[PDB]
Amino acid sequence: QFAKPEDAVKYRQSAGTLMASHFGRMTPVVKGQAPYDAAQIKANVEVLKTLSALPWAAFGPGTEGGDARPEIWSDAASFKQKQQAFQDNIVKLSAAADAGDLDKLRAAFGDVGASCKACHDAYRK
Amino acid sequence: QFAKPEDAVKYRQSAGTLMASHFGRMTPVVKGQAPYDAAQIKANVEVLKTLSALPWAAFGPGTEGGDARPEIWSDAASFKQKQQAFQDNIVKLSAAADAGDLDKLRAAFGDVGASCKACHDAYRK
Ligand code: HEC
Ligand code: HEC
Repeated sequence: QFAKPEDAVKYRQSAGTLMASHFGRMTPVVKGQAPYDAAQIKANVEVLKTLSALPWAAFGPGTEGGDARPEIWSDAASFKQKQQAFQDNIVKLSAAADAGDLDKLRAAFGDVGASCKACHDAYRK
Repeated sequence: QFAKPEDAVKYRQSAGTLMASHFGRMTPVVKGQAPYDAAQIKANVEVLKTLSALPWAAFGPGTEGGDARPEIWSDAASFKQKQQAFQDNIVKLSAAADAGDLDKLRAAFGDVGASCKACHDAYRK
């Protein structure tokens, strides 16, 4: 859906921006510094679920650029393993939120966050 | 969820970027220049549905900036009318996609597009 590689870069960076907001806004809840309203967090994680699937299709043919490392395209299976496992971790976060289980949310949140970081450490300049 | 007004601006502009991609990538389908696969478009409009609800909460207290016109905050009800009617138009687009009805999709797409433009013309610098 991108007329130029620059358009893919703009897309995936905006997806990243929105994920960071929907993920990071829960830090105070996970830490107990903000109250836990199970319904609020269930809805937010649903947003995060939708966004979490979006970046990967914007690293398609010829879309090199931004702060993507070139290792993304030449090691297609290792990068894929990492996005698929990130979204696994997102399913687990969905399950905790949908259950209204804060303990479970805290653990699942940390796993998601570790997955984000692991991919950036390998694949983001 | 924004530590500074700049963070709200970054959020709403990235929401706008992703909406433009999920909306605009259907132009060739609506025009018949790309094939119509009802399942593909149903899924895409579901993404667009989720994104379409996101910008409005990022025009909150003290979040003035970017290319938002100041008229957004002082006329809170007229701006609200416009986002609520845009999302009405999104419901109609969802209905057409969910029905797998291309004629209906074409009409609903044009209505959405008109709603985008109407709000930008009034409220975007
Ligand atoms: C690989 C499987 C990734 C996972 C998992 C996550 N991110 Fe990511 N991110 C990735 C890359 C390769 C890039 C660079 C894209 C480019 O072309 O520049 C990014 C970028 C971001 C950004 C910065 C966007 C910007 O302002 O330019 C953010 C804020 C970001 N990523 C956030 C983020 C979060 C919160 C994630 C887990 C919930 C996450 N990413 C996962 C690769 C990958
Ligand atoms: C008011 C009810 C709006 C509707 C409906 C839509 N948009 Fe919007 N848009 C609006 C404002 C006030 C702004 C400026 C925000 C800022 O602080 O700068 C925007 C911005 C955009 C952008 C540009 C983002 C950027 O690169 O800075 C885009 C691409 C955009 N809007 C797209 C878009 C589309 C495709 C819409 C309908 C599907 C749509 N907007 C609706 C206000 C409103």
